[PDB]
Amino acid sequence: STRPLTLSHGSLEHVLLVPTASFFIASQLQEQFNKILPEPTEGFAADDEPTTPAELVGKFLGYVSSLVEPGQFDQVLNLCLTEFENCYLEGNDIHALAAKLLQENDTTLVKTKELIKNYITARIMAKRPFDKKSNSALFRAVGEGNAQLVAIFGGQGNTDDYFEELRDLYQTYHVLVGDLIKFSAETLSELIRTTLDAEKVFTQGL
Repeated sequence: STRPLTLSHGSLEHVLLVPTASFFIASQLQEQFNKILPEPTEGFAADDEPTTPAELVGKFLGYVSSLVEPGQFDQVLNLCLTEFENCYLEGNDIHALAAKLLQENDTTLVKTKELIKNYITARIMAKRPFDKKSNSALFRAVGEGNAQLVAIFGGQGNTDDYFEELRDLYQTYHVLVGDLIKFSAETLSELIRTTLDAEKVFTQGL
């Protein structure tokens, strides 16, 4: 027993087979989701505006995840996340789907990043961590000895605006690297405090 709940923004649409038990919750969530969503434009150029059904389902996932606290919307979050995985991931990873959207479809980089953020955020709010060993081709090749992997870490001079990379990491992968970023800032502040004259070097703090 399921029912089709249609969530859409202009021409793009996607229908969810929600169980009748929580369809009412899902429907009020759809209502509020559209109450927050901006109006369709011609071509989907505005920011915070989906361009593909994948992007819209991702944004719905992000909104529902923002509502769930680590529980009433947890089941609907799990259901729509499962629908997204079944339909758009094709048993592939979120970044593969993102690259496909960027290349084939008329998707921009910020829309790709926020779609990825919404998917991962939904995964961690739905009690669905990435604790399963990924079957990525490169690492399967490494495991069977076909490929050899060397990590190289960059340094200075690569870019004049390295901080936007840290920023985009903190936004796109907030729930993932949030502990790392908070820890790094904590020990950096502690080192500044315990260093003799570090504050002089850090005029605007750290």
